[PDB]
Order: sequence, then structure tokens, then C-alpha cells
Amino acid sequence: LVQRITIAPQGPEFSRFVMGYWRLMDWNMSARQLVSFIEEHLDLGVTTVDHADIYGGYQCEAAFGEALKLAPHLRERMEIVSKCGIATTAREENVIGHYITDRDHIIKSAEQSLINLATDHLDLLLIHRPDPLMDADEVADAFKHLHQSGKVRHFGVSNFTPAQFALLQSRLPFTLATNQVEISPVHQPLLLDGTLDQLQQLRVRPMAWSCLGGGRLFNDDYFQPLRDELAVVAEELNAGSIEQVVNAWVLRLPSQPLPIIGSGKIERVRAAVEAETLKMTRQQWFRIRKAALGYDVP
Amino acid sequence: LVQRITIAPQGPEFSRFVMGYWRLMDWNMSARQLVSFIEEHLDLGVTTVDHADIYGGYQCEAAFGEALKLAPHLRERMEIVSKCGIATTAREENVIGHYITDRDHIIKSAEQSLINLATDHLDLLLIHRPDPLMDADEVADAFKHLHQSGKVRHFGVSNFTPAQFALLQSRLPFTLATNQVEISPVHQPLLLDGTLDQLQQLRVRPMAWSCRLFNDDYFQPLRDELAVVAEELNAGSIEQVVNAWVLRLPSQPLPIIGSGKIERVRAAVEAETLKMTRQQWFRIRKAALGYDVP
Amino acid sequence: LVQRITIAPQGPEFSRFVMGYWRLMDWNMSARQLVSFIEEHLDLGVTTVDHADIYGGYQCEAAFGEALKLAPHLRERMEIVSKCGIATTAREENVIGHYITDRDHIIKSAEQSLINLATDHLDLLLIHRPDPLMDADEVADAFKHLHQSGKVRHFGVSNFTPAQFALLQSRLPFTLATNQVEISPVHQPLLLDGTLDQLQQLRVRPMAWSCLGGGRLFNDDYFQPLRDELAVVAEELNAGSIEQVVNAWVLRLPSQPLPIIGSGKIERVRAAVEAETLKMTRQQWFRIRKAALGYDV
Ligand SMILES: NC(=O)c1ccc[n+]([C@@H]2O[C@H](COP(=O)([O-])OP(=O)(O)OC[C@H]3O[C@@H](n4cnc5c(N)ncnc54)[C@H](OP(=O)(O)O)[C@@H]3O)[C@@H](O)[C@H]2O)c1
Ligand SMILES: NC(=O)c1ccc[n+]([C@@H]2O[C@H](COP(=O)([O-])OP(=O)(O)OC[C@H]3O[C@@H](n4cnc5c(N)ncnc54)[C@H](OP(=O)(O)O)[C@@H]3O)[C@@H](O)[C@H]2O)c1
Ligand SMILES: NC(=O)c1ccc[n+]([C@@H]2O[C@H](COP(=O)([O-])OP(=O)(O)OC[C@H]3O[C@@H](n4cnc5c(N)ncnc54)[C@H](OP(=O)(O)O)[C@@H]3O)[C@@H](O)[C@H]2O)c1
Repeated sequence: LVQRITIAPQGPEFSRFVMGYWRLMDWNMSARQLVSFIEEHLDLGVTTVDHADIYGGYQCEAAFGEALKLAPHLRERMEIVSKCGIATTAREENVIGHYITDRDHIIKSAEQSLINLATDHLDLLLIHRPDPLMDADEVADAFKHLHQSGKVRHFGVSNFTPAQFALLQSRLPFTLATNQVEISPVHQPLLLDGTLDQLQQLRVRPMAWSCLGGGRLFNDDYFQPLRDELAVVAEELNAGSIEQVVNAWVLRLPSQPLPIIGSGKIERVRAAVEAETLKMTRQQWFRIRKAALGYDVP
Repeated sequence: LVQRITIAPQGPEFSRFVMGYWRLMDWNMSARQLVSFIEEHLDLGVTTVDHADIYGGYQCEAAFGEALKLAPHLRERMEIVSKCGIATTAREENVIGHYITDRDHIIKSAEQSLINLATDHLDLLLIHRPDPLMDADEVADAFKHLHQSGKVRHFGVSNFTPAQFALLQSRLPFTLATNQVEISPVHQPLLLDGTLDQLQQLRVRPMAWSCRLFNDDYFQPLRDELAVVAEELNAGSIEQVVNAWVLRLPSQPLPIIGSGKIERVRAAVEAETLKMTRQQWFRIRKAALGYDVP
Repeated sequence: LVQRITIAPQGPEFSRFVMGYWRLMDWNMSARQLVSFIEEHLDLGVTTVDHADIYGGYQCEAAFGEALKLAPHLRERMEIVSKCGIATTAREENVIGHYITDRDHIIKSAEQSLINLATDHLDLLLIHRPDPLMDADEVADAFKHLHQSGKVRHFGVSNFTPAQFALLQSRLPFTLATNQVEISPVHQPLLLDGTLDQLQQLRVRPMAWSCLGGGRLFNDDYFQPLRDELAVVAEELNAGSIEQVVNAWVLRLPSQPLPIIGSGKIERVRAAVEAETLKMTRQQWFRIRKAALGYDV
């Protein structure tokens, strides 16, 4: 089964491959069907599930909580990760897309998540996105609260610059469990702007999203050189899909990311986890980086 | 009276809003007039004045000292901020515009400002601009020498990046009081590049400078939103919205009013009363940049 | 002779001007000659030498090994600096150019340097360039080992970011001795990107490569205004050549850099070291900055 990995120093133990429920609404699944998927997948070793405040027009959490209700023997078998801090226009109040890292708003959003997911606590609450109007102290207080309430085990951020990650960290008595960022051959800025260097330094494991560029890896016609290279290496590693070569290219960064699977097909989720068994060489790594970029390392 | 605010840990307490005298020479004033101006704005609550070594061809400090020498009771109600580190071509000695951050010169110019401003001490001494040749140690000697003489109470920097701020700080025995930077809807690079993050984290407050927004026309949509939010908040002018836009950043800036019109000073100062909501802030931000947050 | 400087808190003591053997093979020098060159430069004071894994298709170290061989009474009069971490196409095992920073590799290529240079130890070992796959624990691990076995005296990094430098340092019990980076009037991103601000802050002196921009300062059409300036500040300073001013421009920096000479002509290696007496004034410094960039501050 997929190895286990303590994400931070005092952090929790997640499953190296996290299952993400962002497109949940799109998979169109009755709580009956879902609970089946939720089983098959956490039987592979994928026990960590990713969620968020705004997901599915604020429907995804709720939809998932219907599954845990008719299959309550599940909760103990997984780790629930969720976020909050964004204001979608899916609500009449928000006439524009913005952020709400306001003390009371978080505690409002967190307790709603517990309610929607029909769970008594969350394992990870992530400040969804970095806000220009964020006040470290306000967020720290919402956190001390949710904590001494047992409603949230750990805390983390998402898409934070090292400077923003540090800002909020100066206000906390506990080490930020993670910093969910995007990492894939098509999106490699975090590899050198210092984000992944700070994360390796603090021994914090970043959950990596959209490893498949959101799916535009197999569709976007500007990535043929990258898909050709991936196919080549795929034969050299004896992999099943270029996707596995990617989930490995990512898997082997020194900061040690936990790739988040976004597919709604349990068989595609089966393949993924296999990438963990593949062993990619350094020259195979740079060979895929090159094919995705067009130039060589400095 | 405008709000009070201790700009930093162990730091001084300035007035939420600051008065900038960089354009003093353009106000076409006379000590006689300038004394009624100084009297009015601090009567309005604006008790912090921002000067600089060079401002006005090296004579805005001098001119402000004449007004003070005609009113020997004003230099107590106010806190004087001044700077040094730049060298303009206004001098005949300076061929090229450059910086000068060596010890003897940071002291030589601090005492000069003391002379020009008709006073025996400055409340804040800022290292005007980040210098490629700045030797954090030479600089730390000048700052400790002045702090002894009691001729300079607190020290700070200006337009420094988190790395240059830390380079200096590390050599100083006392907290840097501020980091005067540029902030406005027409200039937000500091909101995310880490310069405001460092400041909020250290609990230091930046005196935002330059809060041509009305002049430049590519900034019409921005002007239309300020006007549409002014209505909502019931603000006298769109400039009040701007000041309040800046005023509401979590790092808590001290806007520097640069107008010589005492009517505009009062209006900007009344930007506080405004209760701008989160959505209006992102609404103003977007009309300026043109795009939403990530 | 050239002044002596201690590059880091508890680091080694080099000579303000180091000798770089990147183009050694281009000098078409023979073991007997090279020994005369080496002989002469350390007689000026340029005692420290800069080498590296890859340099000269992996030949340079070895060539310097022959110069040290037929005259091994020199090694105790110089400080050897070498690097590892890069993997060029110059070799056949490499289908692409990349970086290799595994533990076993660093240990393997350090011991390899000792063999090629014909010495029992290195004074400083640098990990050539920052790697996306670099694992600090693995590097810090290869460094302790090489340190406890007396093969390497000090450790540094090269072309590192203040975050990559800070990352590696967090795993090391000993102060990184330097961050060999490129510094010249034609390459300034480091004077303001915060790289040299860190080094000055930590009191770690950086070794500066390509101060004359690989030499295109005198060739490239693009730098006429700059050459005309180095020429005006030259007479002003009574400098020997524009190169010397370029060296004086670098020493002037507050992080106190160590310019690396890359000239294969001992006469040029003599002249350049003379820039150590010229006293450049800020205004001249900013005038050389301007002629190079095209704008003020
Ligand atoms: N923190 C943040 O800001 C943030 C933002 C966005 C998302 N996230 C999270 O991170 C996760 C990753 O995002 P994605 O955007 O979901 O990531 P992804 O892993 O790139 O998703 C790959 C997408 O491609 C499709 N796909 C997979 N294999 C394929 C194949 N062989 N051929 C054609 N299409 C294929 C999948 O759909 P199929 O099963 O559906 O058809 C899936 O929708 C999400 O689940 C979400 O929870 C976080
Ligand atoms: N640290 C540094 O490097 C640095 C550099 C320069 C300046 N500063 C300081 O930064 C502060 C603010 O800068 P400014 O640059 O002084 O500030 P500012 O806030 O940009 O000043 C606004 C300028 O716009 C004009 N204005 C105001 N309302 C207007 C309207 N409705 N229509 C047309 N024009 C209008 C004003 O003139 P009216 O009175 O004249 O008409 C004034 O000159 C000052 O303290 C200054 O000394 C710092
Ligand atoms: N860490 C790294 O990544 C890295 C990378 C590359 C190099 N380095 C090191 O840094 C050092 C500097 O590199 P260079 O690349 O050697 O640096 P440089 O000082 O820029 O070299 C100047 C080049 O210009 C020529 N030159 C010198 N004086 C001249 C004059 N008056 N007129 C015309 N041409 C003149 C020289 O050849 P002549 O005397 O020989 O004919 C030489 O090739 C090297 O020694 C090397 O060890 C480090």
C-alpha cells in the first residue's frame, strides 16, 4: 500500500498520495456510488482526502458528508484536509472574487466544514490562498480557537510565498503542517523561487496539486515534446502511462511532495499509486525537465 | 485629531498621517506663510513631518527652519523625520547622482539637518536609499554615535528590500523604526513581493510615500471605482478613498500627505473616519490592476 | 605581496586575488612551463588557486597534478579550491547536461580531485551550481565524511541563492566559507538581488568569477561607453590599465570579494594584482556603474 509520511515535525501522518475531491461535482456520483469509490481508493493506501471551502460552489464538502453518513465506518480510516480563505462569486454577497482571512470568517468556515462532512474534526485546515489584507494575528487566533476545540488537529497554508509562510509562522506555537503548492513538469517556478527550498529546510512536506497541469497535459498541443519524452522514459522505466512518469518526476524532488490525484476513475487512481514503485534516474529527470521547458539547466 | 501610532517595537509614536515637505519649494511660500501652514496641519492632528537631506535642491530643510525660527513653540508639537544617503547633481561637487552611506558623512549630514531645521535633535533618521556600497558596520557606527549625542532618537531605512533591511538591522542594537516605501493602487508591487510581509511580521509600520493617479488617463476605470466607492462610503473626494485604501493594509501604513493646499491636507486626514469594506478594497485593487486575485 | 584575507568566521585564509585555472588547457602550457607560471604567481602573493570537477573536459585538475608532481614543494604554499556537482556532455555517460549532488558522488569526486591534483587534501570544496534535486542531508553528509577523513578542510557553495545557501547551511555544523558568484561591472544582478547582502551579513567573503566578463569587456562592441569610462577613471586614478580599474571596482564592494584572475599571461597576472593600491571613490564607482548599465539609481 502507499507508504505513510509525517508531513511536518509535529505534523500528522498522511498517505504519500492524497485523493482530491475538487471535481467531485463533475464525477456525478450518488452517495451510494461515492462511498464505493472512497472504499476502493483507501484500500490502496490512499487515506488522505483533500477538500476545500469554495469547492464545487460550496457543494463538494456537503456532497462528501452524505457518503460518510451512510458509511460512517469510514471516517477513522482517513485524514480530511480542507481550506478556507476565499470568497467565490457563487454567493450573492460576493459581487467580486476576493479573500476573507478575517478571524471570525475562518472559524465560521471551519465549523461549517465539520458540519458538511458530517465529521467532528478536521485533520488539516489550510488557509486556501495568500491575502494582501491578511493579518497574521487574526489568523493565529482563529487557529488557537479551532485547536482548543478539538475541531482541527493541524494547520497549514496554500500557495504561500516563503515570506508569507514565515509571516504567519511567527504567530504560531506549532509548525505549519504543509504548504499545498502546484508542481508539475509544466509548472516549475516553485522549484527555484525558494518555496521548495524553505519547505525542505523546515522539513515540511508540500502537497502538490495539478501534477497533470489540470489535465491539459494530454490535451494542450503545446506539450508534445514533453509527452514524447515522457513516453520514451516510460519505456525505460517500464511504466504504464506517461502520467506515472510525471507522478514520479514530481515524487522525486528533495522536498518530497505528496501528489494529489484528481481523477474520478478508480482505475486511473490505481495506476497513479504505482508510480511510487518506479525508480527514475537523475538524467531521466533532467531529460523530462528539458523536454517540458525547451532549454538546459544553468 | 488624527490617530496616534507607535511605528515599531521600542519605536516612536507618530501621527497616523504624515506631512511631506519634498515639494515645499513648489508651494511658493514665505516663512510668514509657512508658519501658518505648519500651525494649521498640526492643529489638524498631523504632527509628523517628513524631510530629507536633498529635498528642494538641498534647501527644503533650511526653509522649514526659518518658519520654525519665527515660531519657537512649534518644534515640540511635532516629530521630525529626515533622511540621508543620496547625492544629487545639484551640488557642484557631485558630477553623477549617487549615494553616500559612509560613517563620517551620515553624521556630517545628520548634524546639518539639525542646523537647518532649527532644532537640537531628529526623531527619526532614515537611510534614504539602499546603497550597493553600504557597509552595515560603518552605518551602524554613525547611528550609534548620533544616538549617544542625543541628536537622533530613532533610526530607520527607506526603499529597502527585506534582505537589505535585515543586513542593516543585524548590525543594530535597536529596532529599526520604519521603512518608508511607496504604496498606492497605482503601485502595489510591495503588497506581495515580501516587503510588507517582513514589516507586518516585525510589527514595524511603513510610512507609505506617494500614496499622477488623476493625471494619467490609463487610470480612468480606477478613478471610476474610487468615485463609485466614495459614493458608497460617503467620501468627500476619491482621494479620501485612496488614502483609506492604503490606510487599511494589515501592515498599517502612515500615509504621507504631499499637498501644499491645507484644504487637501484636512480632506486626506478625514480619510480615517471612512469604513471601507474588504470587497471594496479588492474592487479598487482590480480596477487598478485590471485582473482578479489568483 | 597581495594582502591576506580570512574568507569566513572560522574559515580559511586565502589571498585577496585567487588564480583560476578554467582555461588552463587553452594556455597550451607544458608541465615544465606551468610549474614556472604557478611558481611566479605565488611569488606575487596569489597563493590560492581555483579549480573544478569539469574544467577543461575534466583535464585541468590532472594537468595541475603534473605541475605539482615535478615540483611538490609548492603545495604547502598554496590553497586549493575545487568543485563538483555538475555533469557535462564532455563525458559519454551524460546524454544531457545536468547536476549530480548525491552523497556518494560528492565523496567520489573529491577523492578524484586529490588524485588528479596529486595532493592528500583540498583546502575548500564547493558544490558548483545549485541543483533542483539537491538534498541537503545528503550533501551535508558527504561533507562531514570528507571532513573527518582530513581530505577537505573547508566547504562552500557556488552560484547559490540566499535560500539555497540558507538551506544547505541548516544541515552543516560548519560555516560555509564562501559563495563563489559572478561579479563584474558587466554582471550586477547580485549587487541588488540580495545575494551579496546575505554574504556581508554573515561575514562570508565571496570569490568572484569572470570579473572581466570572460574577456568580452575588451571585445564586445556593446561595451564602448564602459571602456571609455574605465579609461577616464584610469588616468584619474593613475591606474595601469582599464582591467585594474575593473578589479578595483570589484574590491571596492562591501562584501569584500576575492577576484579570480583567469589570464594565462603572467604579466597580466602581475598587472591585475596591482589594482590593490588604487583608491577608487564612490562617485567614480557609480560612474563606472552607469557607463555599464545606462541609467542612474
Ligand atoms: N490549493 C489550491 O489552490 C488548489 C487549486 C486547484 C486544485 N487543488 C486540488 O489539487 C488537485 C489537483 O488538481 P486537478 O486540477 O484536480 O489535478 P490533476 O491531477 O492535474 O488532474 C488531472 C485531470 O486530468 C484528467 N486525466 C487524468 N488522467 C487522464 C488521462 N489519461 N487522459 C485524459 N485526462 C486525464 C482527470 O480527469 P478524469 O478522471 O476525471 O477524466 C483530472 O481532471 C485537485 O483534486 C484539488 O483538490 C488545490
Ligand atoms: N523615500 C523616498 O525616496 C521619497 C522620494 C520622493 C518623495 N518622498 C516623500 O513621499 C511623500 C509623498 O510623496 P508626494 O510624492 O510628496 O506625495 P503624493 O501623495 O504623491 O502627493 C500628491 C501630489 O498630487 C497633487 N494632487 C493632489 N490631489 C490632486 C488632485 N485632486 N488633482 C491633481 N493633483 C493633485 C498634489 O499637489 P497639490 O497641493 O500641489 O496641488 C501633490 O503634489 C512625501 O513625504 C515625500 O517627501 C519619499
Ligand atoms: N563558479 C563558477 O561557476 C565559475 C564558472 C566559470 C569560471 N569560474 C572561475 O572564475 C575565473 C574567472 O573566469 P575567466 O572566465 O577566467 O575570467 P575573466 O577574468 O573574465 O577572464 C578575462 C579573459 O579575458 C582575457 N583578457 C585579460 N586581460 C585582457 C586584456 N587586457 N585584453 C584582452 N583580453 C584580455 C583573458 O585571456 P588572456 O590573458 O588569457 O589571453 C581571459 O580569457 C576562472 O579562472 C575560473 O576558475 C567559476
